Amino acid sequence: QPMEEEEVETFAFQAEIAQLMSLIINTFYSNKEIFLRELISNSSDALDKIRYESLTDPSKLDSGKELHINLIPNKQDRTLTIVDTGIGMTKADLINNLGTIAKSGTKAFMEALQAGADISMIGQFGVGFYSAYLVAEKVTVITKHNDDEQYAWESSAGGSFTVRTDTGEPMGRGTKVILHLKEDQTEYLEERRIKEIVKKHSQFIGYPITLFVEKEL
Ligand SMILES: COc1cc(-c2cc(C)nc(N)n2)c(Cl)cc1Cl
Repeated sequence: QPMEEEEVETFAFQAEIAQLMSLIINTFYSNKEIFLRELISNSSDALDKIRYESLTDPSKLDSGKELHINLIPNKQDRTLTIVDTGIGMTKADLINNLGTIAKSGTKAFMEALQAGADISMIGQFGVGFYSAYLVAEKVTVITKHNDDEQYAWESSAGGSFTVRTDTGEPMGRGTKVILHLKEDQTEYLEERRIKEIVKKHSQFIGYPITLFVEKEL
């Protein structure tokens, strides 16, 4: 008689990814705003991909033709969400690409930081997503790929993440990254702050970026 039942899988992060997450979430950096640039960059890449695929197969856009990025601060939940209508991910994609397999860039980036590089370089190593943990204590990724169901990935950087089917609100296609912000990082929920960060770092993104200020009445 339960309203809902669903299987949740828990996976351990590959060792080097766990190491990087611990470094990022614990260490003091003075330029934490770069997380938003990195997430918008990932969305832009995902939008390029579905767009590329649609060139040879227009039906790839039956799940939605609009290619855009939405930013949604919710002060009541203390969350900031970045949403795109890009290519999205399968369950295998989440497990493979968000924790269990480390590319060489993970170790390389930590090496670069030890050698004196700046965290703002993180995107060049292909792991910019994890910069989310500069400002977030927990990150949830909800994703929908063509021909696949909607999944939710989640981690609070304990060395493990979970994956499950998401049945809440169906997306047409794309990815939502939900940042559950640290208590002292709530400035990134303010309109002025989000606007100035986008203006400074995401000028050359070639998709509409739209702010939706969320408040439950
Ligand atoms: C390249 O690495 C990553 C990419 C993504 C991603 C994938 C897709 C399809 N879209 C968006 N916005 N982001 C994520 Cl959620 C984590 C990592 Cl680690």
